Amino acid sequence: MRIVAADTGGAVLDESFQPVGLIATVAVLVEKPYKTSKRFLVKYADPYNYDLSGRQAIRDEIELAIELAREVSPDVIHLNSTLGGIEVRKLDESTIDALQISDRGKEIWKELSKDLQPLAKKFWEETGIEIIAIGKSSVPVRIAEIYAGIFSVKWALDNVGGLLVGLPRYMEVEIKKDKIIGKSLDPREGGLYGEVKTEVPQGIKWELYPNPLVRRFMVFEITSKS
Amino acid sequence: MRIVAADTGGAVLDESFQPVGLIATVAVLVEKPYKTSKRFLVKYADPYNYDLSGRQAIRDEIELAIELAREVSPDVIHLNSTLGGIEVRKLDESTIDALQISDRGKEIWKELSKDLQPLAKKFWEETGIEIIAIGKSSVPVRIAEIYAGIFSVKWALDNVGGLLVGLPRYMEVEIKKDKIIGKSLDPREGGLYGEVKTEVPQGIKWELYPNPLVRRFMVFEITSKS
Amino acid sequence: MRIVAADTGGAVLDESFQPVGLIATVAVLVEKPYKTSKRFLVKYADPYNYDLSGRQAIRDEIELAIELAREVSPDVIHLNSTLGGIEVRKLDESTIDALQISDRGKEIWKELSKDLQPLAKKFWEETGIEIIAIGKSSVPVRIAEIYAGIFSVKWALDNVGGLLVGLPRYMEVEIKKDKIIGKSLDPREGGLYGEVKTEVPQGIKWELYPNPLVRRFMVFEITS
DNA sequence: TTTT
DNA sequence: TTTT
DNA sequence: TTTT
Repeated sequence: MRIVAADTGGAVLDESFQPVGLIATVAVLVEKPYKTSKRFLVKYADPYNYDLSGRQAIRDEIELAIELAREVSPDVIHLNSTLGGIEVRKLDESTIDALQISDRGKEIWKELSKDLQPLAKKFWEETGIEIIAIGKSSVPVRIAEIYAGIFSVKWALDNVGGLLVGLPRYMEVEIKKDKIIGKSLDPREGGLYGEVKTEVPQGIKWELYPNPLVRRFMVFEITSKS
Repeated sequence: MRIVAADTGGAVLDESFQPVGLIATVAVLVEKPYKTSKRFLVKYADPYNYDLSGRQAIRDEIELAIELAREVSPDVIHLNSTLGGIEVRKLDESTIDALQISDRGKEIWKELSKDLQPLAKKFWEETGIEIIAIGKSSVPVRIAEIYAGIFSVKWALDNVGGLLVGLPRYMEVEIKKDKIIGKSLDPREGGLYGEVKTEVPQGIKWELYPNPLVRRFMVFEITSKS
Repeated sequence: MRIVAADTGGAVLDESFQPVGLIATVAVLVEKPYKTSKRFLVKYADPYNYDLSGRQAIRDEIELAIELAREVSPDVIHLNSTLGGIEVRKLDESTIDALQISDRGKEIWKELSKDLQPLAKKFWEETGIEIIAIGKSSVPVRIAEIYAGIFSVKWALDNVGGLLVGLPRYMEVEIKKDKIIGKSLDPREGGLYGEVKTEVPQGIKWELYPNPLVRRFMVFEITS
């Protein structure tokens, strides 16, 4: 099985650990043994002019996934929204009401459907490939999320007198001479990881430590030696 | 405390990782320090003629648990159903409605009650030993579940041009020359593990990796060198 | 950021692993990198005269947290009750009704408000420091909980002819010549730990193993 | 409720 | 629904 | 709500 998935993750945090905006949207291609990805795309947001409320994220995700899908022709696309695995081309007012989610989630996806359902329909007509709202259950979505963490640190390294990056849930990053490695901290997930090439700038220090206000999320902090 | 528990787990998967049927029912005796089992029984189902909505699993579990219990005389039997630790001999329509569970769970256990409650009642009359629906809270149940994973791999090795075994949640297996070792991947459980003696066949290769559609579940895949 | 948090944890168990009463209330000061605490207070309960439904735990916690806060002057106090981070001084029946919690949770905090809300307002007036009900979301709270586990084992060491201590969720303890080290068993938490100096008595054996009735909780057993 |  |  |  070959799967393309996408996710947005990583946030700039202020000094009191409040998120300012998100950083990276990533689409990944995942193949057996489903532990990493060797082919991926990234789109960076502007975290300082980001609306957390919101929903530019899912639109960017489905677009980027389709873009990667046109190149690598996967069996299926996984979208990071836990709706029970329903096909996005089948999302109308009727099927959304039947979904087992909150009344808030329903009214929101009714709004999203107006743009996303035609998009998925067209792509399915072209290829037969479904875009499914699978979310939390998907390992490829989790690998995308890890890559969003990695690319968030890459963005931070490239844009830093100091920066705080809130990583996606329970993952760590490690800096090497010419690359950034990201790993899940949850061994129950079976060793999920990512690796991205980058030049590491000089004159800066970094630290990885727990977000004190959001348990199981780590902060990657960059400081200038200046 | 000496505990007999049982669980059914391990599934044959098709190539799209969809479960076909379950494989192993195991009953274990668990004693201090409650990390493994040295005395256990196994019953193999036919996964290609299995009704996944048949719920033959729990009936198989309580029978196998009672069978082992008669041999080792434990203090209590743990059944894998998270009902708050209620005694099975006390399960009637009255007590089931009072349970803090789903309405589907309630209707499932009203039917199950018809056979299981008399079974538990007789066993208690005979021995004084309760059968409790403790489920997720039980460490002996989790050890039973880990052994079901191991015996499923043993079954796979003994019955394979290729097989996909879907393991119980977040556990790994290790193949040695004359045995299979199973371990929880969750260190929060405090190091739960099992070990089963077996002959490992020639002319086959294997791999353990994440199920891409079900996060925190692993797949054990066997392939012929063919 | 400098944070004071508190928690009650650790229980005496009987031979069938049923909890009898809680042992330790701990308040900690937590600073960057937010993995441990070097400054903390402990208050021991009487586990053999404890009402597990009494909710003395939360009253003891806010008292001890405030006590430590007066000394180390933190930015904020974290209380171990998952109410969304609401300020305790802002807790009246009106704001409690709006809380996204169970009807039982609401009626418990209806009761608690009578004493704790004036206390928080009083403390805020004196220092400007908020007491927030953040609970599960807080790392300092988890560090307090780990310390409650450590102090429960110290209590076990100080009172042992034999004892079963049920530790807080998924943590381990290790006994060294002159100290007890406690660690989260969950690597997702990113390496939370604590360490307490104590004199370890002679003539004792101890063992740590899973509570067979409560998955992901460990038992500390000590014998003479 | 259980199951991957 | 998603986000730290 | 919290506790093993």
